[PDB]
Amino acid sequence: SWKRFVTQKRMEHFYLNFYTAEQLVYLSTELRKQPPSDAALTMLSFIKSNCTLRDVLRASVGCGSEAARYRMRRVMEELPLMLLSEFSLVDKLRIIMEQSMRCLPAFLPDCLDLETLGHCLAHLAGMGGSPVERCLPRGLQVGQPNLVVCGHSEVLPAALAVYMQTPSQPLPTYDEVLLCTPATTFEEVALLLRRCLTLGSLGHKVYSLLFADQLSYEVARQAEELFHNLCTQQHREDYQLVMVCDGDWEHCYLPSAFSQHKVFVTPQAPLEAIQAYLAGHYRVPKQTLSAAAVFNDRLCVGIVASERAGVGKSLYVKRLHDKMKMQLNVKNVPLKTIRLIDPQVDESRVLGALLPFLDAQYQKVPVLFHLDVTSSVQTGIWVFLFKLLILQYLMDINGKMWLRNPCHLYIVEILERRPQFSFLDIFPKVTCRPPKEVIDMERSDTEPGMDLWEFCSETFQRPYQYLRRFNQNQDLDTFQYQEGSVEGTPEECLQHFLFHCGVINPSWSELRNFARFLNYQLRDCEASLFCNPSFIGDTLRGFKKFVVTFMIFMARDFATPSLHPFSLRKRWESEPHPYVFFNDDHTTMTFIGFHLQPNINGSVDAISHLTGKVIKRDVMTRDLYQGLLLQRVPFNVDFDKLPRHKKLERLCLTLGIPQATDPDKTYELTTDNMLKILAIEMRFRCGIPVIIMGETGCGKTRLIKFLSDLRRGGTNADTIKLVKVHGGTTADMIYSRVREAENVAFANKDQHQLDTILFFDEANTTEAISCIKEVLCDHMVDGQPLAEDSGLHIIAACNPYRKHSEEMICRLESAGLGYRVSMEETADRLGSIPLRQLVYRVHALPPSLIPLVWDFGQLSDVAEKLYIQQIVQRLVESISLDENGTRVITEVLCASQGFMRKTEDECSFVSLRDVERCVKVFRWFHEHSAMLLAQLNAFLSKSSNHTERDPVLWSLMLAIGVCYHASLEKKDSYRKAIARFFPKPYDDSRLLLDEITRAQDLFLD
Ligand SMILES: Nc1ncnc2c1ncn2[C@@H]1O[C@H](COP(=O)(O)OP(=O)(O)OP(=O)(O)O)[C@@H](O)[C@H]1O
Ligand SMILES: [Mg+2]
Repeated sequence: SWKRFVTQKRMEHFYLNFYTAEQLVYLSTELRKQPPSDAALTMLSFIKSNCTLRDVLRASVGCGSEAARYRMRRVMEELPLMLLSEFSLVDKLRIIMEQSMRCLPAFLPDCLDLETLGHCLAHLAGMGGSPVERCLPRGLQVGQPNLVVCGHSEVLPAALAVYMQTPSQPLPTYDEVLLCTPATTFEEVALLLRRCLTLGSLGHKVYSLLFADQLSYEVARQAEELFHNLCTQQHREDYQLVMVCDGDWEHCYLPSAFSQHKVFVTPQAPLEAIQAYLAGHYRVPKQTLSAAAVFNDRLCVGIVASERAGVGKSLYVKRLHDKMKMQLNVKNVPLKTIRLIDPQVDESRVLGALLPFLDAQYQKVPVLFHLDVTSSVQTGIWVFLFKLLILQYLMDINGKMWLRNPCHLYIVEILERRPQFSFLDIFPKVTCRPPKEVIDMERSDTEPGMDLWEFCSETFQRPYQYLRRFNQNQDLDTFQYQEGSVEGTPEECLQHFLFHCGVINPSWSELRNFARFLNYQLRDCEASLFCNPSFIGDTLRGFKKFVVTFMIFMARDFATPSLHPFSLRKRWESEPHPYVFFNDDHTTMTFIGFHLQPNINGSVDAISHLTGKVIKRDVMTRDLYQGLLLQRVPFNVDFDKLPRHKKLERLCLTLGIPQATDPDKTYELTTDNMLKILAIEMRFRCGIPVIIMGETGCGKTRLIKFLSDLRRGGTNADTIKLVKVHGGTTADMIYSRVREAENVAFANKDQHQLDTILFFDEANTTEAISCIKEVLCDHMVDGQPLAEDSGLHIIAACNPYRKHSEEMICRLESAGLGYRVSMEETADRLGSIPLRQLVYRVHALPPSLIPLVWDFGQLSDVAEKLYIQQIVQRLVESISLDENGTRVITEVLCASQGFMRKTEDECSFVSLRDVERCVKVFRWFHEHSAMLLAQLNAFLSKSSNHTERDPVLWSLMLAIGVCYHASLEKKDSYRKAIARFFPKPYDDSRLLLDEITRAQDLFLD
């Protein structure tokens, strides 16, 4: 009965169709209040723009007819008699229901009935401006349900064309247009159709139902039925309706039910026409104080896009914010940054992040909403931007609504997702171009170039001055960069950096990192004596020139990309690592990764410490080499042959650590480990993010822990937070861990003067890798800037992008009854590759990280054997087994790992964790070796010698049977390969198999 009542009241009052059941309840409970919630006022603004309490009041007069109040009085008088006239609870309940449907305000005095609400809404509408008079384009018959079919790429602009016929009229909203989706409910479509057909309106408006093919079967059927019913009853005969669908889905329910109404003249408009339309409808009057006053013809909506990453979108938004703070002459201008991370845009989260700004203090104050559409977002962008920028609205299932205010400036930072034209082209677009294009093409705020705050910054100036005096072969000995000084032009700086960057078409991020490295190095130089007219005299000549020529190479190592559908790796060992540091003491200089050798040419060259091959030549002159030798600078050192404590001292010196305490005597401080530690520390110092790619077990966690402990010096303090990222990891979790790490770093820095390290293990195993990109590159958390001067350092670990062998893939597809889904129907995939065919379940890397990722290196057989020996010795320390047993275990486990590595058709992943697991199994069997062997002898005696068994070898055989044997299908080959390392008579595969089988039989017995 109440559903029929609401349908009748909607047919009676037209504006009740602007809102749903819950929204109507909210308005009923809120309109009577004083003042109504800002949310309700916004919801009403979709009828009477800029609705205020005064307007709601002026509309509230005339609604309370004393006829309705007379109904209220007679109800409040009769209801008790009607109740006592009945005795059955059900009868009283029915009477109460009926009397509430007749007069609700009697029961609920703090609420408005549907009649009063409809009247108030109609009054508000009349209190508004002139109505909207839209005329359908040609090919669409007024009074008929014009069905337009087209391509997805044209579904949105087509609708737009329908509303450009009358461009003078304002842009539509949810009242007219509805972007259908599979989750769209019948209520929204019903309200749309009722608004289209029901009578009571004050103008002629078009009503569009876009992507109708996406509506569910039930919803489409209900919409058709409701449309027919509305057509039967009293309605609008000149109703302008459009129904757009995807030609690829013209076979669904709704496009079919109106197939007879299909239209062949699909509306279309030139991109320039749409541009002018949207621009004129976004332009803010000079009198309306808006954030748009500083954006491209006073436009309230903008797009900052780029073909690639690291080009200046967020920087453009920041400079805009600064321009607004400086121009509008207001003390504060909010800047709300919204990061979209979900692959499918979640409009609910954006609406929640926006709601706080519905307050009245913001409805007339400039604001800058910075919507960042990350690379993770794949579907839902066009619909979202159409809803928020053209339809200027957002909504949720609850009922809350958000309206786009012209006083606010919406800026979308999106990477071009490359029809005749792209969607984003319709909006006012600012295309940020990289340096190469910036120097080739070139002022125009639509095509920005090289910022001035950066060009005038030390980071870009000191390297620039040095390189400028370098290419001109000027005397760098006397030159000294003056703080704040500025020279040259952005063009020369760009040219020099591109010449020395080591990259063909770099981004602004790569160039910034190169500049930061060079600047940090040259500054740590100038702070020393070697490059000073005093403390030496003229002993060191060309020192600055050598420093530059070598730091360019160091930066080629620290900045050039290491990654190049799934092809992403170059390697770590294939590249040298010539590192030169200026120690914090300002007295010593550390050299590592290369050896300086003179030659016949009276020059000096850098050669690999391992191969002796030349890395680069003419790095310096023989005179400078001899001078630095006189200065006792370490050259051609072999850190591998040094003592442990000497290595620790040199390392803590380079890192500026004064103490030299070894926190872990087991960690081998080979040259490569120290080089990696120094790379991380340099990236921390110069400000470059640290994103490391390495297999599990390559030694990254251990290295990071060692570095943290070493910088600790023993001081008890949680200076490291190791967050293990998994598929279930979310953005909020990452932000929370980052904030916790920030607080901890503040505490540690103000107590012990230490630096905290937040490490992300397996970062690329979640869809929230964009949050990590923000924490590292953007230096922000959920839109909030990370507090500098916190001593916090972030590290990210990304697993490799590998694919199982075709043989292993076929073996898995053939397991059991095979995968329930096919490799074609799988929704989980990294583009075209199903995630189930990758070794590591990883997700695409944000483009801004790929140039930063580098390889930690694959564990060499030597390191594998050393770690295995360490594990077996740690075991011996408890089980107390002889040396022969240790040797046998080490050999058998190394051989097992080698076999599983060779067997790329059965195993594509090998790590030390499997070794630890096999050791744990061996220990378990050893502890139970006595009882197990006794029961085994008993079980063998029952069913039929003794053949005494060594508990160690027996346990090891069972452990190999559990870990490797069982999983394998080539068990015979594995046994043949592994028995060689077994003592006698256990060097026979058949004996391994027999012992495994006997243990299994015992267990099953
Ligand atoms: N003229 C410039 N344009 C852009 N960036 C510059 C410029 N000069 C220096 N930089 C540095 O380059 C970096 C550019 O980062 P930016 O915020 O533009 O990335 P982005 O455009 O958001 O890319 P993505 O959205 O893919 O991360 C900044 O950290 C900035 O310090
Ligand atoms: Mg950005």
